[PDB]
Formats: sequence, C-alpha cells, structure tokens
Amino acid sequence: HHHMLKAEIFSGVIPALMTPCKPDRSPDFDALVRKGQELIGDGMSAVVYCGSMGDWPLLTDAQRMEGVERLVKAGIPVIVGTGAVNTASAVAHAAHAQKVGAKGLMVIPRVLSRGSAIAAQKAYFKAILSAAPDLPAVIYNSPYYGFATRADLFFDLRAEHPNLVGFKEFGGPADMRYAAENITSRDDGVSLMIGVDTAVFHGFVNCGATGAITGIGNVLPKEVIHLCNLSQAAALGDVDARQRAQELEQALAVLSSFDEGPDLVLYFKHMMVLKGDKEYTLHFNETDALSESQRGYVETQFRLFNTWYAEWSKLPGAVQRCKA
Amino acid sequence: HHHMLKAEIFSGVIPALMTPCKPDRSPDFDALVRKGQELIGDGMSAVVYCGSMGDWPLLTDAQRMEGVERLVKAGIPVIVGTGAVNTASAVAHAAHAQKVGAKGLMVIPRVLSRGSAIAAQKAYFKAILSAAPDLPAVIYNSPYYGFATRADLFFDLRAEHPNLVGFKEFGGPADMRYAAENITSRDDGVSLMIGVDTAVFHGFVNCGATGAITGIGNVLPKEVIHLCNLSQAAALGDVDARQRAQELEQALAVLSSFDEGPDLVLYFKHMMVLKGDKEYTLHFNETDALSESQRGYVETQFRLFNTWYAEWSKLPGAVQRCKA
Amino acid sequence: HHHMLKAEIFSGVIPALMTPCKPDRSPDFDALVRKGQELIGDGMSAVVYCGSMGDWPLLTDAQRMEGVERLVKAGIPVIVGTGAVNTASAVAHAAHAQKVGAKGLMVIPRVLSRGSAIAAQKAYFKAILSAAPDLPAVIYNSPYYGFATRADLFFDLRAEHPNLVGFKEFGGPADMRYAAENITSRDDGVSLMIGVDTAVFHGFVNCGATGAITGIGNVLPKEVIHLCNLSQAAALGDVDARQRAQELEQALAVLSSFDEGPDLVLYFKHMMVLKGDKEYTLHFNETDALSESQRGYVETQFRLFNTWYAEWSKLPGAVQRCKA
Amino acid sequence: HHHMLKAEIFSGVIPALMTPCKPDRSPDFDALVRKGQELIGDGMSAVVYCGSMGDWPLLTDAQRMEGVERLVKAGIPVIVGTGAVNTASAVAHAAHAQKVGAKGLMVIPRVLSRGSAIAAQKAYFKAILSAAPDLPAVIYNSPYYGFATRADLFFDLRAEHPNLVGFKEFGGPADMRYAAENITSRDDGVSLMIGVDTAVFHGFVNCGATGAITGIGNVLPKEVIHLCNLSQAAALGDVDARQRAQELEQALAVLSSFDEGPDLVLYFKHMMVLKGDKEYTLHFNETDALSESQRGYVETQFRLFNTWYAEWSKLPGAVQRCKA
Amino acid sequence: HHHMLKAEIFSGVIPALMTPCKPDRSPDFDALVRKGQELIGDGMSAVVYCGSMGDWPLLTDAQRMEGVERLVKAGIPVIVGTGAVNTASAVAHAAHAQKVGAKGLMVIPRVLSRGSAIAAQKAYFKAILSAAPDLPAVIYNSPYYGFATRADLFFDLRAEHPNLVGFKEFGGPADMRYAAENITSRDDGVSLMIGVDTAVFHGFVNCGATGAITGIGNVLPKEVIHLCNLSQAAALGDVDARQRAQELEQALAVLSSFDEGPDLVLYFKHMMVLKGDKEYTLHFNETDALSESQRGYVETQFRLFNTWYAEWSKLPGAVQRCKA
Amino acid sequence: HHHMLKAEIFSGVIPALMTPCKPDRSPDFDALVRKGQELIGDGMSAVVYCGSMGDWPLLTDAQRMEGVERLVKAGIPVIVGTGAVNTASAVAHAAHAQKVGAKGLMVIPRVLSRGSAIAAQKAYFKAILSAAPDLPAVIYNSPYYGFATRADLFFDLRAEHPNLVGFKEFGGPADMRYAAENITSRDDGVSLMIGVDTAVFHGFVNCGATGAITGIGNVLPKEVIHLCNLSQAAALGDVDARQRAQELEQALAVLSSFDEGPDLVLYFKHMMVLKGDKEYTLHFNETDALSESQRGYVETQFRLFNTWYAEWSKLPGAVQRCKA
Repeated sequence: HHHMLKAEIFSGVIPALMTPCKPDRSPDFDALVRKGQELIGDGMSAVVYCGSMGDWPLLTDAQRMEGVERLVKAGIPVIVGTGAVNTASAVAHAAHAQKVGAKGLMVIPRVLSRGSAIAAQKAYFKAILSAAPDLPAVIYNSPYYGFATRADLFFDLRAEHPNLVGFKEFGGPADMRYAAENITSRDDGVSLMIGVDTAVFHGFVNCGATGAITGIGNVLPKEVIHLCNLSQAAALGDVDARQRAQELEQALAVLSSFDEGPDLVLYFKHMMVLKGDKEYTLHFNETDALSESQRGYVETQFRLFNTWYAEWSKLPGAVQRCKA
Repeated sequence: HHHMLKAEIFSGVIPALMTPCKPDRSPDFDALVRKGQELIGDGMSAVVYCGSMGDWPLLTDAQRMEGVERLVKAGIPVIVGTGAVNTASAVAHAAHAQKVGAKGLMVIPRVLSRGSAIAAQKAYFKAILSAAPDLPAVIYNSPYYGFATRADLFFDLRAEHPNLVGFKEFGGPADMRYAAENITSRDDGVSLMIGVDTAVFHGFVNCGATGAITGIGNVLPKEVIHLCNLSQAAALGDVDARQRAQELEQALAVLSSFDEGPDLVLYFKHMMVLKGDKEYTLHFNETDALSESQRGYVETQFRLFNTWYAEWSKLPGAVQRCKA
Repeated sequence: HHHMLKAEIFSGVIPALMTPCKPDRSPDFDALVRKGQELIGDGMSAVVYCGSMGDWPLLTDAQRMEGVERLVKAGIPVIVGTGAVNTASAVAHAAHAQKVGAKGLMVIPRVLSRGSAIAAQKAYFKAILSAAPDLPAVIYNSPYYGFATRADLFFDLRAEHPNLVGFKEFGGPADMRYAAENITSRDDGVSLMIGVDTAVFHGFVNCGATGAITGIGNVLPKEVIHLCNLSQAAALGDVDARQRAQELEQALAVLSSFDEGPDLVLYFKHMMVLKGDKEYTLHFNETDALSESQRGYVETQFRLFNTWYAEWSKLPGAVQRCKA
Repeated sequence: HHHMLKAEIFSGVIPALMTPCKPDRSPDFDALVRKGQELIGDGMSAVVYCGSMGDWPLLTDAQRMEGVERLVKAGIPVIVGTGAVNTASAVAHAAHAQKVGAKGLMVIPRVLSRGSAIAAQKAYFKAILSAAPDLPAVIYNSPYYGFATRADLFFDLRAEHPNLVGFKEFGGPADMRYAAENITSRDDGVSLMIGVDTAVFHGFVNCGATGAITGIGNVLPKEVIHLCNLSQAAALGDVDARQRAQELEQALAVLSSFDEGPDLVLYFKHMMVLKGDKEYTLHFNETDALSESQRGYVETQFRLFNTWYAEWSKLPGAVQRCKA
Repeated sequence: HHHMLKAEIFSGVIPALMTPCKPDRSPDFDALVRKGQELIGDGMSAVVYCGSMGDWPLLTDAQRMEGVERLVKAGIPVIVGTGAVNTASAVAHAAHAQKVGAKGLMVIPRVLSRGSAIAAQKAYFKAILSAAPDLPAVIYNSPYYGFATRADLFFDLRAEHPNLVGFKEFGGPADMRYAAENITSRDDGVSLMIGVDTAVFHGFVNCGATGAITGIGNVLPKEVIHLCNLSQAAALGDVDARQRAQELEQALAVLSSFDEGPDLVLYFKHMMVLKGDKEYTLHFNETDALSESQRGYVETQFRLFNTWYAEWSKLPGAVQRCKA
Repeated sequence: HHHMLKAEIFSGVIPALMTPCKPDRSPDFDALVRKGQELIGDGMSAVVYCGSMGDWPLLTDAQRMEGVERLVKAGIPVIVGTGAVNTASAVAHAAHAQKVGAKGLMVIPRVLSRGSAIAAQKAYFKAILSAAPDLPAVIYNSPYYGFATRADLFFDLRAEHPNLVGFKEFGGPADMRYAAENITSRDDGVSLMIGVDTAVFHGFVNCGATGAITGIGNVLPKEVIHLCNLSQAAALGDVDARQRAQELEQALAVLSSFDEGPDLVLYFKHMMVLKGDKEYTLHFNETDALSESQRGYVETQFRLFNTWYAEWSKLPGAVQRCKA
C-alpha cells in the first residue's frame, strides 16, 4: 500500500474553453489560443479542450485536434476532452493528445449507442485510457449518461490503467460526497475534481477536491480563482475564509447555475461579449441564440454580480489574502 | 421592439387581505377597509382582494364585489382577485373591477372543471383579460392547478391582450427562475411578482421581481417592508443589504412558511388576534380552527420572531437605511 | 357485532347524469328527466345528480336542486351529489336531498379551502352527513383532493353517522383493494361502489363491489349493464362470465378511459350526439369543445367498439345469460 | 378545412435495417441490399435506413448515404434516418435523401448540444424538414431526448412545413394515446406510426396507427406482419382477430422487449445469426457483444417463441386470414 | 467454460412452511412435520424452513433449528432459511443446516445493522456460504433490504463459493428479467427461483425459472402445482398450457397477492384454518390478528377461487395433462 | 385541559452510547461505564443505551440489560433503548428498565414482522409502554420503518399510556415541523427530541425541541453541547447566538452527516480511536471496517473541523457565553 502525490495537472483552476467563431462560423483558432494564454496569465493552471463548453459536437474531430495542437504549441497545459459519437473517435482524440504532448485526458462516457450499458462503458473507458497511457486521466461522471461509475468500476479500471488518477462529478453534492468517501480519499494519488460551477465550496471544503474545471471562469477568471483560493484556505481550517468563500459562492450562484443547463454556451458566450470580447458573438449554428428575455436576465445578473463584487472585494482579511 | 415602464400597480409590497368576520360570521367590511387603510399607511403600495387569504370560496360573488367597492371608494389601490368556480363568475369579477375603478387584476386559473386542460386555461384567461381591458393584469401560476403557464402561452395571451403585464409564481425557486429567464426579463414592461411569502429574497435579487404579494405582511407589515426594501437594495448591488436581507428572511421563515399550506388563513388570522386585532377571531366556517398544538406552535414562533427582531432591527447600516 | 343488508340504493348500475343544455345554454331539465327515465328503463337502478358528469361547478345551487327535484318527482331513484365550493353549499345540497325524498347521498370532499387538511375533511363530512341523517350515504375518495379517507376516519364517521354506508374510489386498483380489505368487507352493511368507468371488473370480482356509478353508461347503457352483469356472475364463481367480462371490459377500455380525464363531459356529450341525442351538443361554457383531433379519435373509437360489440354480443353462453 | 389521404410511405410494416459488417468491420452494403430486398419480398412495405438499428453513430455520414443510395437504386422504398451529432449532418442526410429519391424522412431530434431546449428542437426540425421539402416526413418522439413534441409544436411545424405528415412515438402507451387524441386523428392526412416493437396492438387498435417501424421484424418478418395484419383486422372491428392479435403480441413480447433497451442491436444481430444469417455475427465495435447469460436467454426465448408459433399459426379463422 | 446440471433441490414447487402454534403459543413441531409430509405427498418437491412464512423473527434460533432437524429426520428435503438479526446467528443456521443434512440453503441479506452497505452484504453472504460449503445455496434479492445483488457481486461470490447456484427474486417482473438476462441463463448450473407467489408464470415462461418457493401453496398445494405444471409446459412451447396457465394465475392472483404484504402470515394462517387446519388458529404474538374486514375479504376471495377452480379444473386438454 | 412540566429526562444533550469491544469482541462494560461517566462529566444530561449506536442487533438481550444495569448502578441517568426483533424482547427491555430504575424509555417500532402495518405498530407500542408505566417514554419515528406515527396515533397512545411524553424524529426537517406543529407544542408536557445529528438548530429554534440525542456528541461532547447551548439561546431570541449556532452547525455538518447512514458506528468508533480511545478499535463483527477511502475522508474532515473550532471557539459574545 502506497502514498503518492496527486497529479499536478488536475490541481488549481482550469477553464473549459469556448471555441470562438470566425465570421464564417468556422473555429477561430488564433482567438482560442489568445484566450487560453490570457486565462493562464490571470492565474488559471491549465485548460480543457474540446469539452461541452467548446461545442465539441458541432466541430469535426480534425478541428478539435487542431485546436488542441495550437494550445499545446503555445505552451498551455492542456487536458484533452475525449467526448465522441463513437469509440474510434474517442480513441483518436486520446491518441492525438498523447502524440502532441498534452498534459491530461478527460475521459467522457459513451453516448448514443449502448449509453446505459455498464459493460459498454467499462470497455469504452479502457479503450480510451489505453490510447494515452502516459497522460494522467480524469473520468467524468454525470446522471446525463444513464449510468454511474462507482468505486468498484473505478478501482477495477485503475488496476489495469495506472493513468486513471482522477474523478470529476457533475451530478450533485450527494454524488460528490459519495466520490470523496469511497473513491478519492485514499492515500494513493487520486484527485476529485469539481465538475460543475456551482459546487466549488462543497468540493474543496467538504469533499477534498484538488482542482475545479470551470465554465464561468472563462468570463470571470479573477473572481473564480478568488473563490477557489478562499475555499482552499477554508479547507485548511481558516475561519474567515470559510465565511467569505460562502458569500462569494452565493453571489456567483446565478451566473454559475448557467453551467448546469442546456444553454451554457449561449449564456457564457454572451457574457464574454458583454465584457468586450466580440469574437464570442456568433455560434456555430446560425439559429442558436439566447431569447430576448434570456439576454435581459443574464445582463441584469452580470451587472448585479459585478457591482456587488466591486465593493465586497475590498474587504480586509481573507478577502485580500486569497485574491488571484 | 419596444422598451416600456413596468406597471406601477405591481410594484412594492402588497398584502392579500383577510376578510374579518362580524360576530354573525358575515364579512365585516368596515374592518376590512380599516385594515386596508392601515396597511397602506404602514407603507404598503396596494392590496389584493378577494384572494385565497380573503377566504374567496367561502364568500358570495356579491360579497367579494362589495368588499372591492368599499376598498376602492376608500382610496386604496386594489388588485382584484378573479378566483372562481366558473368562467362566468371569474369574468364577472373582472368586469366589476374595471367598472368600479380598481387598479389591477389578478387572473387565477380555472378549477374544478377541466382544470388540467391547457386549451381550457387559455380560453379562460382570454375571457378574464377581455373583461377588464383597461386594468393591468397579473397571471397566477401554481402546481396546484395541474398545469403551468409557460412562455409560449404567456406571450400568445399578451399578443391578444395587452393588459397582461405580470406573472406571479407560487411553485418554488426553480419555477420563479424559469419565469425570470424566459418571461419577465424582456424590455417590454412585464413584471415578475413574488407570490409566496418565503420567496422574497430569491424573487427580488435572483429573479428581478418588481413587487411582492404578501400574506404574513398583513400581520407584520413593517418587518415585511423592511425585508423587501433590504432585498431591493441588494438587487442594486449593495453588500450589507444582501447579508441583512437574508438574515431577516431566515428569521421570518417559519412564520412565512404558513403561507405555503392549507391552514394559511387559520394561522394568519390567529397571528392578527395575537397582536390585538380581535375582529380576526372567528372564521366563516364555525369549525375551522387551529388545534391546540398548532396554536402553541405559532404563538411560540411569533414570540421568537418578535424578540429577535426587536434587537436585530437596531443594527447600524443597511438595517437602518432600509426600514419602512 | 351485527350483520346487516347493504343499502339497495348503492347496488346495480347507476349513471352520473349529464345536464343537457337548452340552446341558450341554461339547463334543459325536461331533457334531463327524459334521459333519466330512459336509462332506468334500459336497466339502470338509480342515477347520480348533480356530479362532475352533470357540470356541477357550472351550475347554480338552485339549478342543481331543481334538477334533483324534477328527477325525484318523476319517480327516479336519485343519489344526490354534494360537490360544493363551501360547507354551507354542500350542507344545503344534502338538506335539500332529504327534504325532497332523494334515496341516497354522494358525499364529496372539501375543495379550494383547506383541501388537504384531514381535520377539515372530517368536520366537513360530519356536517354533510348530519344534514341528511335519513339518506344512505357514500363517501367519494380520490387522490385529486390531496387526501385519502382511510379506515380509521371512515369508521369514526360511521360511529357518529349511521347513514354512512358506502365508499366510492376513483384512485386506482390498489386503492380499491385497500378499501375492500380494510373498509368494505365487514359484516355490517357497508358497500364498495365502483367510481371510475375502467374499474368495473376489478371492483366486482376482486373487491366485492355492490354497484357501479358510470359515465360511459349514459351513452352505452345496455353494454355497461352487460359488463356489470357478467362481472357479477364472475363474482359468483362462473368460469365463462369471468372470461367474457374481461373481453368486454377490454373492448370498452378506450371509451371508458375518458372518464379518467379532464375532458370527460366533452367526450361523453359528443358520444351522446353521435348516437342521435342532439340536446347534448352545447356546453355551458361557449368555448368548451373537443378539438378536431379529439373528435376524430372518439368517433373512430366509438365506431370500433360498436362494430366489435355487434358481433361479440351474439356469442352463446354467459354473453347471452348476462344481457340487460 | 380539408380531408387528405395519409402518406403511403408510412403505411404497413417497415423494418429499421441493421447494417451488417464485412469481416474487416466496415459495412457490407451488398448484404444490406440483399436483406432489404428479402424483407420487401416477405411482405414489408418499406425500410428505414440508417436508424439506431443500423448503428448510425458508429458509421460515417458518407457510409450511411452510400447505404441509402444502394437501397434506393435497388428499388426499395426507403425512409431515411436523420439522426446526427449536429444540425449540419442532419440536414445533409435529409438533402441527400431528397437528391437520390428516397420516399420518406425520419426526423430525429437534436442531441448532445442543447438537447432539452425546445427552441433548439423547433429550429432543428425546421432545418431538417426544409432540406427535403418533397419527402413525406415523420418526427420521432422519445423521453430519451429530454423533451416532448406536443400538438402545439407539431402543428406549428406542419403549418410551415407541409411535408410533416407523421408522428412516431417511443415513450409508452400513454404517450401514444396522447398523440392519437391530440395530433394524429384529424381529417388531414397525418399518420401515427408505431415506434417500438412492443406497442403494435395498442398502436393499431387503440391509437389508429397506419404503420409500424419494426426491429424484431428484421428477424421474424412473417410473424411481425402476421401480428400487424391481425391488429389491423381488429381495428376494423373483427372479434377473432382482436383475440388472436393479443395472443401473438404476448408470445412475441420478450423478443420484442429487446427493442426497448441499449443492447437492441446486440440482441437482434444475434437472432439474425441464430436463423442462419452469419453476416450479422460481428459488430462495428470489436468489444460489443452479448454476455454468456444474455446469449443463453435470447436463445432460450427465440426457441420458445418459434415452437409456440409453429403450432399456434395453424389455427383456423383470423390466424389464417391474416398471414402475410 | 462448462455446462452443468441445475441443482435438483431448487427445482419444482417448494412451500415456505408456516410454524403452527400450540395453545401456549410455542411451536407445534409435530404439526409442522405433519404438514411438511402432507405437502410433499401432494406433489411438493421440498420445503423452506424457517423463512418469513415461518415467523422467524418471533422464534429463537434453537426453535428454528429444532424445526429444521425434525423436518430432516422425517425425510423431507429441507432448504434452510438463514434470516437473522446478525452474522453470528445467520452463520449458525447455515452451519446447523450442513450438520444435520438439510439439502439446501436460502441465503438472506443482512438487516438492522449496515443493511444498505454493499460491502457489508458481500462479507455477510460469504460468511453464510462458507458455513455450509456442501449445501446448494440460493441468494434472496428484494428491494426491502435497500440494496440489490447484481451480476458482478453474484459472480464474484460464486467464484469463491461454488455452492452459490441460485437466485431468488422478490422485487417485480423487471427485476426477475434482469436476473434471467444477466445472471441465471448461463450454461453453468445456476437456477432462477420464483420468490413471490404472483410471479409464477412470468418466472417459468419469461425468465426460465427452475422452481418456485410458494406461500399460497401451503394452502392450495394441488392448485399451485397445477399452475406450475401448466407454466412449465408453456415454457416447452405448448399453446394450450400457455393460455390455461395465465387463466389460473389470474384466478389465483388475489390470494397470491397476500404474499406481497406485511400480513402474509395472518392471511395464510387464516386460510389454513378455513380449510380445516385448526392448529393454524393462533399466532406467536397474542395481538396479531386480521381485522374483521380483512377476514371477510379473504373468506370471500377464498370461496370465489374455490368455486371457479372446481369447474375450470374439469376442462379438457392442458388443464387435465398438467394436474399434480 | 392542563399545563404540565416537560420530563427532565428528555431535556439537554444525550449521547446514544457506543458499546466498546474487549479484544475478544465481547462488550467491555467497564469501558462503557467509564465513557458514560465521562460524558455526563463533560455536560451531558443523560445517555441512551442500547440504541443503534450501541450495536443492539449484534448483542444479546442479556448483554444489553447488563450494560443498562451497570450504567444505572454508576449513577448515570439512562434512557433505555427497546429496539428488538420481536415484541417479547422489546417488552423485556422495557420491564427490565423499570425494574432496575432507569429514568426513561426510548420506544422503537416493530421490525422484520409486520413492519409496515399500523395496527401492528399500535399494539406493539402499547405493549412496550405498558411494561414500564413509571418511566417517561419517547417514541422514535423514522421513514426506515415503512410507517409514520402521526398525531392521531400519538394522542390515542398517550390517552391510554400517560408515560408517553416524547417524540423523536429521524425523517427530515419537514417531518420535524409536522411534529412541532401537530404533536409537541401543546401545553401538556410533551417534548420533541432531536433524533439525528444534523437537525440540532432546526429542532431547537424552529421546532421547540427540549433535548437532543446525539451520535457525534460521543466524540465531540463539548462542541455538541456548545451547539446545543447556542441553539437554545437562539430559541430565546438572541441575535448573536442565532448566527453563531448556524456557523457551528455548518462546520459540524460533515461529521454529523455520518449519523444519517449505515456506517454510523464504523465512522464514530473510528473517530473515538482518532481522539485516543483505543477501546473503540474493534467491532463486534470481525469484517466490519471502514474502507481505506472512508478512513481517509473521516480523518481529513475530523482534522478540518478541529482546526476550525480551535480558532472559532475563541470568538467573543455568544460563542463564549454558551460554552459547556
């Protein structure tokens, strides 16, 4: 029985990048790289590409791999998303990640064909893990797939695939607790990663999370790093940070809750536009757009949060200590 | 595409009035008018009559209309409740509201006959709206009716009935969020109204509500206005009010939660009696009364809240700024 | 401990009558009486008036009582529906039933005010039962009311109100079984009544029901009596009837299932029109009507059932023995 | 208001074809065409390609279109499946269907990106319908997508897209009834199609279905046509067929129920192998295979059904009249 | 990979015996043995003692073991129930079963302490299986325990404990199908046992069951054997038996459904009394008794079933062929 | 109608004691008494023995009674747990409690035999209460039993059994509110007891609880007394305590939540070991142990809470006023 360091690539704050559109609605890879570099410069530790935030279903496999290569060539630590329509595609993403020197793998379950069958999932995960043996890997778990990776399966996979060192949960606080209690609190180098924007405090403080993959953090990087830092200080036992982390998470809650729904890319791209990044204006599908009411709601809530934060962020104590 | 002012009648804090009984268990209209005048004097903006709080099912249509006329003649801004056993009655309430110069209409869904049929509801709402074309109207939405008014129906009604300018939700925070995101955050003068006592902070801060119809506010008007003011200041981005509004809402939560259940009129009338308004002693039905345990519970919780509030309400800062 | 005969008024097949409209959309009482007389002549044992099938919420209390008096004066055994917006109305229906010599009382729970409170229901049932002490009474039980009358309450009511001798269940086969096991299979003269059109076989054979209140039986009286007779012969142990009752119930199932939904009066009145009773054309509300697709569906299913029945009803054995 | 003939392409019995593998696990188009021709020769009216039964997610868009072209060139009436990872792909399938002269379009909802958003679905369906204006189209509806096409949306689409003439339901008997009552029983040429193998009798007799898309029918074409014929004769009012259709559906129920689950292609391809079609041995994914217990179960149930059918199919009357 | 015969002890029809009371409410072991011998003489293959039907929680461990020894000494094949308050007791039952020469073991999950923990269940099952290595063993699976034994656990246990050769399901038709598909249809000698009285046809015909443990069969042995024989003939492909088995199961359904509920021993002991076995009059607890209504219901349903059966059982064909 | 003092034995903070093991895995009664004395010395008011925390199912009745006698002889106020496999055992525990001079009775519902039958529960509770007429008694209520004691049953029992003076709820905040509103807020000396570790603030402040039975309090007595004192001061109306009680409850929430699950004794005994009480190392079952991940999780959360508390507990105001 062994004690091992957790994988550095799954620590800290990690945006799942959006893919900006050129005016012709093809990917603007230059703008992708610029945003990635900017977010690392703001204090992010790595990025995830191409995930749901990156519009993976709307892009070809070649386009995703080009985006991955461009990010890696720029010196950005990349965790590669393996979401796919089939095993061959998922494997290809993983093989390409290892080939080009990405630093991590996000292993996404099988969809559309045998989605609920646990035997199918086991084989699919093994195929993906086998294709990038040298890359630390995190498995995504969500009720969306009609199945759950439990401890038995996780440890069976890990016994055959030593690169499986992480677990990322979308499915709610109770599911994250299940993971912390039964999977990720061994001695042995396995990390729980926060996998939805609304679960940051719960993940770091109540579940021993090592890192957070963020949607809203693409828009509000300094504020999301601030929350993550406060939450990590709270996990050390700090009194002041534990209060402050909760205040900030609650103020962020509406804008973070867009990460939970179908329109996450619509909402987050519109927020990028609101803060002056016009390249986030168009979507890959010509008719994908927020409604008039949805745009008004997000604009109102964006303004509210920015106003609150402008004053709250001046408070002495943990608020200052934990800034990015 | 237009920007328009929200209807003033659906702004601020608005009690849904109880109908006091005379000793013979007929309505005491004089006492109704006195309470209405008092609550406006305390800082309420309008009243709702005759709603569920007013015991509408227990009163004749003529009695409700008499109460409405008496309130209007006294100079009180009245939003008229159209709850009814049938379309003809609901229409009559609406027509009477317009005739006598009430300022708003609360449009209540069809019950008892075709309650779950959305085609029935659409026609019923159109009949009611058509009967008071000059009065701003709010539609009530609750899971109790076995159906939900969604954005499609709301906007279809509004296209034919320009007086439909409001939406009032009973069904929980998620339903209120649905309404804010998809219905009430357009540019065009439509208001979300808080429609249950426990949802005040969530409505104003997270959902952009313009006003609150209140049950507990009949009993604790100054305290409920205080909460609404704090919540509205929080919606401006204030740090201190956002903390204080939540403290007050939590202290009020038990007494507000009676608004959620079948015995709301029993509980609220007994609270009116506790604060010295003896005309709230009797109910229209001779056997409707709280149990011994229910009376003890409410008395204990009333005393608790009053004790807490007496000291908390002296705190400096937003607490003082936002008093009625 | 006693053995007593079940109340004759709650035996056999009992239509819950529709209220036909005159062209001005007021009740056609003459047509009501003609239909009642016709259905008794077809083999029905009694009628229920004014129930949900009779559009009670759309009619005034005076109109319902006029319909009741007219039926009673014609010599028809009447079970009076006490559905009401309030206790005073429900009591008035019951008092009027006893005054005019109706033969039974259908006791309907409280709605709109304190609907889910069991203390309210107990008091409401006692008020109604007390108002017609001389009339055998059946309590209606349905999940629609947000509460269930269980054995404890039923027997407590019966101890104070000896006229409570029946139980009518809308809520599904399991609820009917609960009633048979725990309420209606004592020695003591209490009857289970089938209370939804789709539960006839289950009620008579599996639950020991004594009678059936029917919606579809207004339209297809001979066929519904045939099913009830077959089911009762099956309850004697007959082999052939037990097979045949199930075949007929299954063939009737679509048309019977309209009794389960909000549009029951729409569907059943349209079926009355299809068989040539034009006085069932209009509804009390001008806009209540089946859609084009709903009319097509019912017409197709009506024709199907009539075609099947025309041949099936010629079969030898229990089919012939059990005809009305 | 108009009466119009239902589209012939959506009548009768229609297998959703499996894509056989060559030994190299690429599609065997020759074997696909041979099976299609054989099934039409057995009595099937049309085929669906490439649906879930055809392993669409595992095949490239070019491969699906090649299969479609090969079937069409062979003279087989083809309904084209538009299942896709994105709008551009779904549109391409539809455009290709129209280009090559397929006879119908199966319109499959959006997945993976905005799957639950009804605004997204509406736009997606319009894009697909617009791409093949000349082809009769059926929309698939299933709870799997996190949304339901109701009558409002269906009729809104149909008003702009006259080729939308069909509705196919996976979601259970109640959902099929909803469709029959509210969508497909107008006068106007719209067809309900049975969309899961276990719902044949319910669709034809209780819901007025015009045709059935079948999985198990690829394996047992004569037996599935027999059931469909019996069910259609039952829908005419036949007594004997109504009994026999139900006996056959019940005997077929286990083998049909595999159509409901994730392993449908595994189970049905293994059944094809059992009846001597070795080209159905391999799957596109090397590790997709039934377990030892699953193979034993299906083999046992296949043998059972064949034994029962061998004798039952000799019975006189409707059994003989309704054979393929 | 191996083919092996299923264990004979888990084939056929097997009553779970009631423990009759002496007048002092201690067990009447003499009467227990007499009933066991009688039921084997009627055609039962084995018995289960002491299960829930045997009132295990009400008896001491020593009493259960005495009953087991007495049955075994009489020459009756006994499957021993290991239900227990703790591991030590469950192990003791198993060890005693092996010591005295019982023929099988019914392995019952852990309760009261760590009931929902799957790690606890695994260890508990291993402890029980290890204590009787020479006895074929069946694991009971029910939602009552807050957990389910799936294929993974079953096969893991079986790999370490070769005596685990059976699976018994209480939890409904879908759970029994899961077991047939994934656990019990391998080549390798594992048996599915019907474990609730209402699932006989479904188990034998749809799920490949080898045997049935019965409650109602203690009361109606010849009739339950008749149903089991008909169901087994139906599983061979017989047409007539498949019809008849379903008719008999449906006629038996009410009396069988008592096996599903908390009062099973109350209902079944009262039925034993009705057929003249007075030693089934008393229960171990002085106040455990059916209510007046429950006794009336069961008496009515017992009489109904006996009357139906008396005539139905004379029918020619499979009815005669399959009698005990 | 009377006002009466609540029973002192059900006031304050009351650990449900663990039973430590000797190395041979028999109970260490000496260590049990030492811990009981220590916890009373820390500020606890009484103890509960032998409850679920005490491993009751794993111990003989004689062992539990020995533990009870030893605690009572030591001068510790004991509330005796009556959890049992049958009525005779439960009665024996109660009779023994009264015989030896325990101060209270915890009345636990019937399990394993007729668990869901309310008639069985009523009789079982009466048997237990009758056996210790002189001891104040609290009934435990939990969804785990498949039934709920409501006000009707509680007051019926209390009318026949004047020693029934308490109610203890496991089932969640809404169930505790139901109890406060309808059972425990009469004038008449009935106490609500907090019955799960996570419900302390809600019980004292929102529900008028008089005492708390605690699991985590065995490990963290001073901290749990601190929370209870703060919560009781909050129930007086204190502003500062109401804030502080909630901060402490939230910091304690993870460690308290182990009380909600199957592994409560595993988690709490391991925490006792962590604070240096080695006699809590072994469990009665040799294989009952936390997993590696569960041990890591609890150790991390224990350390976190202790670190936070070390600093938070120095704060001025209510924090200091309310220390044990």
